[PDB]
Amino acid sequence: ASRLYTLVLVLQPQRVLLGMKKRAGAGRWNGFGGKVQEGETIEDGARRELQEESGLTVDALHKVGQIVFEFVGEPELMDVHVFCTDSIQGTPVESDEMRPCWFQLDQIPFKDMWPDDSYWFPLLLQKKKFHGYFKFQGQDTILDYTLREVDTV
Repeated sequence: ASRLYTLVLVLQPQRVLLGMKKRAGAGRWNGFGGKVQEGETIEDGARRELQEESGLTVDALHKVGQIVFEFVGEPELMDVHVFCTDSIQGTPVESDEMRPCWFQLDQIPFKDMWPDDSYWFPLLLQKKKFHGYFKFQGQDTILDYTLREVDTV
């Protein structure tokens, strides 16, 4: 029914790393992630995708949320497991696929991100954990959604 995905926010006390995809989600800033592979844990997939997409090596990951995405007329629900970290090693690498950039917390480019980010980023920035569901029509319109803070992701 649903397909496992990861999403990793490198969130430091004064800045967050985002990445701009050159070609799904192209032209938007987003966290780093993708599909989880066979025999791979969700956390291991999060570590892998962060390195593949940003060049960074993450030490400890922390689960901060789970977000299910529905795109009307698409059979697969995206079950996105959201992680946060402050302990990274390396420098963000720009590749032909991905352009990383640090943003000050007051300057997060919400107009150039997936529209769901405006809803749950304020929770992530105050260190709250959450479960969410977003129903999209196309890539730009949220038809409906639910979002609640949780003690256990």
